[PDB]
Amino acid sequence: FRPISVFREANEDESGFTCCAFSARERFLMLGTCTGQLKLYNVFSGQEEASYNCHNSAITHLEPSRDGSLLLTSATWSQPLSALWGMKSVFDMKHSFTEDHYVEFSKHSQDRVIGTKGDIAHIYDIQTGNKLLTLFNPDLANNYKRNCATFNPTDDLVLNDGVLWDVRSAQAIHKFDKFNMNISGVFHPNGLEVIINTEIWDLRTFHLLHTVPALDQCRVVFNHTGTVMYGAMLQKSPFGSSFRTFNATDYKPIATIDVKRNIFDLCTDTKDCYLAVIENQGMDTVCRLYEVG
Ligand SMILES: NC(=O)C[C@H](NC(=O)c1c[nH]nc1-c1ccc(Cl)cc1F)c1ccc(F)c(Cl)c1
Repeated sequence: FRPISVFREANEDESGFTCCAFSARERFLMLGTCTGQLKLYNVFSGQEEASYNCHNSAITHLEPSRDGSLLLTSATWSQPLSALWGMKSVFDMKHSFTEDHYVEFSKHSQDRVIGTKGDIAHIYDIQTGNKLLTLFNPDLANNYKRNCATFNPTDDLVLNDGVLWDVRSAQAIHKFDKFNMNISGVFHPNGLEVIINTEIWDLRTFHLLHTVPALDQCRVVFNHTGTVMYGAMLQKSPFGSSFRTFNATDYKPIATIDVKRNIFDLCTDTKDCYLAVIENQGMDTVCRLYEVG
């Protein structure tokens, strides 16, 4: 990871970036701020191109749709906690998800949003904003403190609070047992495994496949080919001063990257040529751009 350059907030003594995503066509870097702004930076020039008032509290997380038309945001306090923005011609709010502190798009066909409110998952239609499903089974709850509900790659399944759901029947098919207080887990992009903190479970048989100690208290994101996994341990900054890369096929670590600055977020471009990391220089949180490669 070869550092290239830094994006900082123009017209501020201290930078206040909290999260990052590349635009679908990688023209711009979208940066959320601690004041609820979404700032667009030209990747080539480093220049701030727009600053949009999205929330009345710090933005925590962003997700652009693959087709470039939509953006999800989540914030910290107050209402709405999450929202869907149109990215075509005029930047505007399409819908709000008032109660949900985290939101993701569906994966295969991006026609749905999944939101999380504590132990509960909400699925919404993108066009209508209507709530299609509520997924919560009190007999299977793990009550994970940092629960984040997610679709699998085919959108047939959801993981919510370590419970596997069949979306089509809206029935719980399996509870993965609780071995940590915080992390609820994700689907591997390979479609075969679920990664819940340090445990790698077989999605089909539910048997334990691997123990991966380095993943304890980590959030993860994959490169776009699903060959490399990035993990950063939750701790103020959401993360510590390091992230680790892993071989996605065998969960063996590749590199340990200590930036010696607390991390707020990281993202890669669709081509995985670039890595952007929000790093505290101080709060003075800048976006450092790296060559991957
Ligand atoms: N943009 C992404 O998805 C990437 C992801 N970033 C977050 O999860 C992230 C950023 N701020 N806060 C959070 C956060 C923290 C806890 C939870 Cl429960 C849910 C969250 F969204 C991530 C993954 C691996 C990493 F190495 C790093 Cl540094 C970041």
